[PDB]
Amino acid sequence: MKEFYLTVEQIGDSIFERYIDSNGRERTREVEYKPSLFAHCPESQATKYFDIYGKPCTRKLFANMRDASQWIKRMEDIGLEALGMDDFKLAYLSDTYNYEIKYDHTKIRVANFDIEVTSPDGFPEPSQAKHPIDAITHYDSIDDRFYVFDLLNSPYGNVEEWSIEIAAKLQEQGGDEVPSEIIDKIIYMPFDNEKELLMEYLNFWQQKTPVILTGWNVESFAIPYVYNRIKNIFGESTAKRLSPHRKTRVKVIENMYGSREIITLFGISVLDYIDLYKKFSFTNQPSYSLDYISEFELNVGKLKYDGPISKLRESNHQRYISYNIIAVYRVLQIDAKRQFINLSLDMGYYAKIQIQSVFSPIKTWDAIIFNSLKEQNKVIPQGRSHPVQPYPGAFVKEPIPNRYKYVMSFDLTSLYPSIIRQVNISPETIAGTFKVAPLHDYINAVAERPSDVYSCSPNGMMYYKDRDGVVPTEITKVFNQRKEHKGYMLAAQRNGEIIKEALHNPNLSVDEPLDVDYRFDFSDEIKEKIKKLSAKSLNEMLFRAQRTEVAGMTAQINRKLLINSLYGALGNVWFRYYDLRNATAITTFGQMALQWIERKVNEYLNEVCGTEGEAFVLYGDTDSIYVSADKIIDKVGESKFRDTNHWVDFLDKFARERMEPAIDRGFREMCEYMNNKQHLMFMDREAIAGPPLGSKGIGGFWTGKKRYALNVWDMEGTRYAEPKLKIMGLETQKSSTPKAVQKALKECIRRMLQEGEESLQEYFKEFEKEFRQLNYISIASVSSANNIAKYDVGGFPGPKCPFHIRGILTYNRAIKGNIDAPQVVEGEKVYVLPLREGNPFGDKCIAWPSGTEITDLIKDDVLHWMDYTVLLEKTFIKPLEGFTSAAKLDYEKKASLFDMF
DNA sequence: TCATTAAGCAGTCCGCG
DNA sequence: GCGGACTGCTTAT
Ligand SMILES: Nc1ncnc2c1ncn2[C@H]1C[C@H](O)[C@@H](COP(=O)(O)OP(=O)(O)OP(=O)(O)O)O1
Ligand SMILES: [Ca+2]
Ligand SMILES: [Ca+2]
Ligand SMILES: [Ca+2]
Ligand SMILES: [Ca+2]
Ligand SMILES: [Ca+2]
Ligand SMILES: [Ca+2]
Ligand SMILES: [Ca+2]
Repeated sequence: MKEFYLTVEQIGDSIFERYIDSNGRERTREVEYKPSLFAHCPESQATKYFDIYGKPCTRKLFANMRDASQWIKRMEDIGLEALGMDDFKLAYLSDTYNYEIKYDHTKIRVANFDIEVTSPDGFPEPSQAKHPIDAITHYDSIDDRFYVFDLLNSPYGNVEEWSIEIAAKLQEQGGDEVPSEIIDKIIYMPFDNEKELLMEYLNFWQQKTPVILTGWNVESFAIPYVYNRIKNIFGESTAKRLSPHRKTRVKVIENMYGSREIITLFGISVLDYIDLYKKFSFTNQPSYSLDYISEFELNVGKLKYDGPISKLRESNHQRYISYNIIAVYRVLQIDAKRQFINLSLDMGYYAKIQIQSVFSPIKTWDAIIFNSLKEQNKVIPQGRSHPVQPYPGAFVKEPIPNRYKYVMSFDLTSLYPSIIRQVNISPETIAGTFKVAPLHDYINAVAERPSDVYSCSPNGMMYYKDRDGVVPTEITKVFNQRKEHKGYMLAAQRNGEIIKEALHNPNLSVDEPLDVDYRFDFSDEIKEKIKKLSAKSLNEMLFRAQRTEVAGMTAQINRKLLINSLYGALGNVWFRYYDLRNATAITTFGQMALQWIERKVNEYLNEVCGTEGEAFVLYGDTDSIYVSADKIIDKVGESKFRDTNHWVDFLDKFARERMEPAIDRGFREMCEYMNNKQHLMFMDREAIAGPPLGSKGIGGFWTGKKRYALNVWDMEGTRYAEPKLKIMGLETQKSSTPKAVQKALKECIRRMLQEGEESLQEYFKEFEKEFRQLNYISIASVSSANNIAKYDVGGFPGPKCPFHIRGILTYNRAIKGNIDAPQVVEGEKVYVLPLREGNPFGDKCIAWPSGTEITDLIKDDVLHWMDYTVLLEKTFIKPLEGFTSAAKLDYEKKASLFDMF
């Protein structure tokens, strides 16, 4: 096989590399890598190295990396550009792996671990590590085994061995329901003292040294705790054995309002799964406890135990250990679904970076671009210092608040990366500037043509047309990869809808799910077989289809994220190719493009309907437009349609055969106007929305910018078995909104869009009557909790104290003295509830850590003093009044003349 | 929450005769 | 009460 790196580090004048050799063996080497950097040199000197602007460079070969680093400094002292890759390990990887890396994940040791620490006096601080580690579960991807290190003897209690037999039993038998598919994969090791446990763990670690190290909060808790505990017990040199190169560093993580300390293990790639989840999942969750995320992702039930976690080991050690094993497994189950490890390896090896650098699009793109240029013997510029400056973004149209019955939306494919490619926007393709007219003048095609030579953006920037810049070239490659995975995702989605239809008529038989690739549209034969399957098989197939769709979603949306972040990096001062001219050239071009096509679509439709000045485009945001289709439907007349699917077909056909060609013509004209390199403005029909045929549903509504709801029948070629609510920005979509209120508001919207005013009034009336029964957690608001200290004045709200912070302070007084009650953690999330006048807490609200039950001694008081009236008005009625006043509907029946009888 | 602009709403503080 | 100046937080893109 072709070799690939596993990890790479720089330690002084040495590169330390762990790699897979041509035989599949993991190896490690120390290499005295001699880096090269570059300086400009006279034109009259023969060279093969040129900077990105075509200026000649001389290569400087250094005896060692420290010499290269010192040279960079002296070049700053002289005031001359020191060119080339200054991150020497990236240069090492580029020299060592000078081909497209083909990796084999089955050779990469992925470790997933979790530790338990019994602590009576509150949260066990990883920097102190004053309490024994009493359980470690460490899953190894190469062995496919869960290694369980169990401490039987502690200052906090001596316990019996964990029993695998009881762990396997159902909870109804007194067991722990450890999933049977992992029972045989458990290797259990009990220890009668902590020192031998940790010593054996380190020997184990040495034998099976993680390459990828993951788990849940392992970077902030598990790793620093293990490291510091071993340090406290044995000394530093022993703790450093967690690094295969025996080097570690306490790294300070600086945010906006303070800092925390992580341990950097040289030669390990730490990908904390919480951090992967936050970056790649595209969710915002009310809580990030493993129980909460597990329930959300896998629909598995919460890990149930009596009493505090600090008493679980002594009271029920059996369950203590089993829950530790399950926690590690749940992360593996999340990854099996979401596939973020796979994604990280894909991206990491593509860019030729340390795998942990996938969190940084700036680092990722710096390495892609460097490797690309190096192939042509071109030399990257030195990174420079820049002040942070604001710059303009996307255009968002102000919509008229209203109901909108029939809506068809159109959308530009991967807009900003398409703009980069169309205009040819790159650091080295800048050709000059032109005198800019007001944007309006370009939108309306009255401004002078910017250039007859160069490719232009309406911000005044001109670009070369003779050859692609490195940014357009490299963005296209990832764009094309994305397209492939998006294809699989959509096929899987369309396949899901076929199964859902079939499920309406399941066959009474015993059979099996079909062995099929869900990434490809089902053949006619597969469709025929599906129509004969039982519910059991169909549901299994549905689960598999939806799993395939999720996998495709991960692959496509995060490739989209990486390419959009290249645009974003152009506006980040730390990016090597930071340039606000280029960042603004993209956004301004986008502003023109959207408003240009709004004008074109209006003109086209006014033409077909024989009108003038009618506004068909009701809304747009960045890259997409929403067109009122009422007049199109009215032109054939509703009574002419057989069913809903009939007008959806008609609108689908009108969009594809009439509107898309007109939209294309508009954009091709715009391309010529800006003299762009290549026409890449591809705007296709996105959504078809409207009420069910012959219903009183309103179909859709806008309340404002970034706030709307549509009843969608077809989305990007997926024809849904059941209409799907597309709701953007409204309270149903916000993590801050109580769970039960999201649900209620969503049902209110469903009724508005599908059934109409009367149905909405029925539901509202019932919700208002019953809501006081809802579980307190489900009706709690959620908020992140920053700067608690800032607003804490002697335990009371200081000036300008936010409502949620006030709640936390109330909570802190209620639990005062109690080290055992959960503390609210700065920067994490809290549930928030209002409190009625004259309550014992002495304030108008209380807040406690999210994803948790509030502590028992104050729970009964919270439940007794909860202000349901304020809760209802703030979270439910206020937003609903916003939806209904926009839609010109009443959520409560107005009095009529019929009330006389 | 270490990690690539537009614009909405909640809430504080305070003016608005 | 609302709405502007402002902080805080959270979405859409
Ligand atoms: N997370 C982000 N970071 C930077 N720019 C973004 C981000 N999300 C969106 N944008 C910008 C760049 C996008 O091209 C543009 C419109 O985004 P969006 O509507 O999500 O889809 P898209 O047009 O980029 O891709 P698609 O092909 O899926 O439509 O807005
Ligand atoms: Ca735990
Ligand atoms: Ca788009
Ligand atoms: Ca699209
Ligand atoms: Ca059937
Ligand atoms: Ca869009
Ligand atoms: Ca098209
Ligand atoms: Ca009480």
